[PDB]
Amino acid sequence: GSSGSSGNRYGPGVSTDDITVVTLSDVPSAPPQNVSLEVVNSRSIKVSWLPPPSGTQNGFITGYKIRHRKTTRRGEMETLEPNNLWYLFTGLEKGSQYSFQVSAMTVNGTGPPSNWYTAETPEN
Repeated sequence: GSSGSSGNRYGPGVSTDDITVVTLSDVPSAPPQNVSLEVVNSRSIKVSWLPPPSGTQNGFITGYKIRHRKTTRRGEMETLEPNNLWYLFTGLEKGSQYSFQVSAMTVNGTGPPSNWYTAETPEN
């Protein structure tokens, strides 16, 4: 700490300021509940589920997203049913494996999915 310094010569210095995304979202911050699987028949399966708690979801749940997967080359399929909180998939095969997933949907958009629950059909 003393008085003794010598300024330096001129120097360059870039400058810029871009705009960042500051949009607000009303999407949920938690997966659905009561997400289980139950094989009714060899080529039939009923998937049930329920909406999130009255604390995470902001918008009044409008519907739900459903995505099933098949044990074969890429070729999934998305589907949603606002009617009820259950979807029965019929037309599957035997000794196969299928997976599903439920996602809460709000007035804003689709919420985060839950664990990938898998289910196998009864050989007989």
